[PDB]
Amino acid sequence: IPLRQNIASMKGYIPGYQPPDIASWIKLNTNENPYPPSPEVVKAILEELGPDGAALRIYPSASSQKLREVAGELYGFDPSWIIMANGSDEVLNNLIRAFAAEGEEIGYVHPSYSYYGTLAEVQGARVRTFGLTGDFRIAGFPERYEGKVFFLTTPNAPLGPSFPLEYIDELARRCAGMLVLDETYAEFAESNALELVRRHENVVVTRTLSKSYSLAGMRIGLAIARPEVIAALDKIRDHYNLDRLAQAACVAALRDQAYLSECCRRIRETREWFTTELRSIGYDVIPSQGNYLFATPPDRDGKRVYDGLYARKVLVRHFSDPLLAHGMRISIGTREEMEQTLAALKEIG
Amino acid sequence: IPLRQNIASMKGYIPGYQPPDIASWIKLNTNENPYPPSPEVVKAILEELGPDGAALRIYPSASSQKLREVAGELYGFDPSWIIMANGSDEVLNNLIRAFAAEGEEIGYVHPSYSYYGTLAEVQGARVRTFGLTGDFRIAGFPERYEGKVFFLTTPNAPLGPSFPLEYIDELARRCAGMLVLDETYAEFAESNALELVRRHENVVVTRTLSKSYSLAGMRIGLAIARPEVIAALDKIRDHYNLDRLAQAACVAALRDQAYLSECCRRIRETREWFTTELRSIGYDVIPSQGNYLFATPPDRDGKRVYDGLYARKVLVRHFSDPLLAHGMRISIGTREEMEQTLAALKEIGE
Ligand SMILES: [Mg+2]
Repeated sequence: IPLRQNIASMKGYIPGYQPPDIASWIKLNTNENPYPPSPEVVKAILEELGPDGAALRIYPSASSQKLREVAGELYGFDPSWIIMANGSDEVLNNLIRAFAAEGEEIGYVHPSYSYYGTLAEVQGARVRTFGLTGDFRIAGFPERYEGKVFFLTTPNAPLGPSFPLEYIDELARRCAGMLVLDETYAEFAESNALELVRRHENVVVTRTLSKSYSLAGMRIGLAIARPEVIAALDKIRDHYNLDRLAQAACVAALRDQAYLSECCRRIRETREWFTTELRSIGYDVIPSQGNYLFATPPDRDGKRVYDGLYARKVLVRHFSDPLLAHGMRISIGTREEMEQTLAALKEIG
Repeated sequence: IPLRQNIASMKGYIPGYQPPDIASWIKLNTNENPYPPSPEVVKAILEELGPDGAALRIYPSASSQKLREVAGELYGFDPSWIIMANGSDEVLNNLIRAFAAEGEEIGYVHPSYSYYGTLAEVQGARVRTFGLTGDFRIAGFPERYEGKVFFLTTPNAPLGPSFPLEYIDELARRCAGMLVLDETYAEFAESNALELVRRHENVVVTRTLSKSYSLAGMRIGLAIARPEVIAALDKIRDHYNLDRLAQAACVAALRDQAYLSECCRRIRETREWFTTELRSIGYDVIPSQGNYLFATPPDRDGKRVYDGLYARKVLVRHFSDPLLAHGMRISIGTREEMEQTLAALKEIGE
């Protein structure tokens, strides 16, 4: 039978290419953490699983309230300002379902997370994108944006820069609707915008454990917003959105801030070292606040270099988007992996 | 807060009541399996996790293709006719998003899974429910149902009976939109309706490992439908909807059919024994094809019995709905737990 027209017409999300066999590869294409999650996460999962996995026959916590209390203490927010999710894509999706009816508009920055658009298409919401200027400010933003939701990836991926808090504050005041600050990479930056959730009423911040907590293999994320917004999101989400092992992992991960800090320290160290090394062989590198770098070879032939890396079993991300085709987004792996990647880049020339 | 009107006005799903500390309780309120999952599942999870959880830093299989291949071999369907999900609620939700635009209608049986309505409310779809007749057929069903999606829980929960394949076939032919056969409890039944996915084009079957495979704490579900339907559902779901441990568990669970069969056999045996014992003390028990029973005491005071069980640390499910208030839905636990429950029921009856 007939699907909704928009569902029939839309094209599914197109991820970056990745070969099925990646065992013998240095994988730097999806911004995954180079280090394992906290040893406390492993213990927590094993302890929840038990000797025969009997605990898995019982439904998990629908509320994930214990996760909200731990997250609440970490960020300094009452638990009613927090909601857990099976990865942050879930909250992005539900924010659209909560605020944008079919036909209404949502917006975001080009380039950023193209999936914001895919989610809009499923809802039937219209999409409007805005580009960035040389000094990384939104170009052509109206006096007042009337879209129902605006998604700002901050720090911005794939480019890397963060937006000054005062500038995001301005954007919040100019948005008639909701401003969603996607802070997927904020743990790698020198600052974040959590304070804006308190300063305004239309600001929402999303976080995920996929990048900074080395749990991309698990789907754990959250959103921080005014209680009224969280209340609406709680009615929309599936009553059971996080399994028992994910809940055990989440609490352990958030509690081990020492490990998180050490991992982020090491990644930032490698990021800055690699930035200088790339520039030493003629590459243009955008200063980054995330766990990746957008680099452009001297000849601006990003695909040529991507092919050279692929031939050497090094996988990075290359965008066909004309705006980004000149370079590539390289995730920051272990220092050893980046030394090998640099060696390959030198051979490629 | 500028919320869509339907979102602002809707009431969030209201689950059955359950106390925080029930470690010393006999829990029979959410149809959870009384037995642990397959030992192969525990092994699979341990292997994927590894000694340091290093594998968890890498994203899972976005496609879950391996799971579809295993499920395909189990059910006799090409993998293109299958889609995996983080619990079947996810596929129920996406079926609504795929076929019912705001303002359009979806329907289901009263009583069944009220969450079908909650999901419809989020979408902004209208909801129409139909009651059942004495012979377990849908009362007042139109000659042709025009709703975009009709959800049929089969076996039906909370009542228990499965709808005969022949009758579901009739419903498929009478539905102008999609007919979704929620087979959450089919592994406990004598038969199922998988064949209808092949016979018709508008039929979809959902399954979950939450009840029959003892993995309610690791929500893994799936849907079987024509490739074109699966294709649409694949564009709607999040690219990463199942974690690495869940993918490991799913393959192991589906492959251990011996364990599944044994668990289902033990549950069916306890179910039938308990059914007989309840009738012997005056209860009316609807013949069930699931892992639960809808039982009504001789005095038709289900809430009194529920309260009596609660006082004795036995938790079942009681519905305030006038149609179901006289009885209760009792999940099937271990034989020992049901003997204790029977003893409690006899005392409450006296
Ligand atoms: Mg006594």
